Amino acid sequence: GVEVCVKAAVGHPDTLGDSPFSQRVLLTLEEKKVPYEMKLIDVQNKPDWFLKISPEGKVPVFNGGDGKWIPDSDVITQVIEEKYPTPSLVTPPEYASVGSKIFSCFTTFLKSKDPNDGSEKALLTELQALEEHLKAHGPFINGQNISAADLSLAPKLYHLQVALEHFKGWKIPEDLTNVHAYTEALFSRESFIKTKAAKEHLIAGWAPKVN
Ligand SMILES: N[C@@H](CCC(=O)N[C@@H](CS)C(=O)NCC(=O)O)C(=O)O
Ligand SMILES: [Ca+2]
Repeated sequence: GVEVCVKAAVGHPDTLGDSPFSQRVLLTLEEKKVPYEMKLIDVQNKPDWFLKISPEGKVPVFNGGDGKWIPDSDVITQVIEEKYPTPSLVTPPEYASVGSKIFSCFTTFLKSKDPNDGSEKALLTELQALEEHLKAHGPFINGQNISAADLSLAPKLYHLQVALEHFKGWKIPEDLTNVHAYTEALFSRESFIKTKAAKEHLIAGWAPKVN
């Protein structure tokens, strides 16, 4: 029986939290139609049973039914890919780094309290790179079929959209039309709706880090 431990919403131990890494794992299981049990962990009050199988307190951790719990969403999604090959979510190596700097740039811009430090511009450069890629090879990162890269990137774009609009009133420019089509499509997938954090909980997660 497949099981995954993931972070709960801050202050709400029985509600899904907002880790994009955990969401990547949950999306992978959902899209592959793999039945799983989800255990929510209050990462500010971890239970001892959890500390025993995850001694460093890491989440997500995944139990594939083979008598062990493994961390790291990169690794976990590879294990799931190998165990449940169909639908294939393999992203070709040539596109594996598409969008790879968007999240770090987003977090730097979010936390910046200087409008002129170039953090916005850096983020825009990465979004424009995503735009050109989707333009030439969309609608997903690898064209017609959804793949791993999408399930890694979409959770991170969700954070970007929600947090930047809330805390800075900032939106991805409307002229990046392929990026907008991309986020509208990914965020409205059944799997995404099922596995995302309610926006107020994601905002609560970021609030102490913004100020
Ligand atoms: N300033 C850190 C925030 C703390 C952190 O370790 N991870 C982030 C990105 S997942 C986080 O937990 N943000 C609050 C949240 O996701 O609710 C960052 O930019 O990554
Ligand atoms: Ca919501």
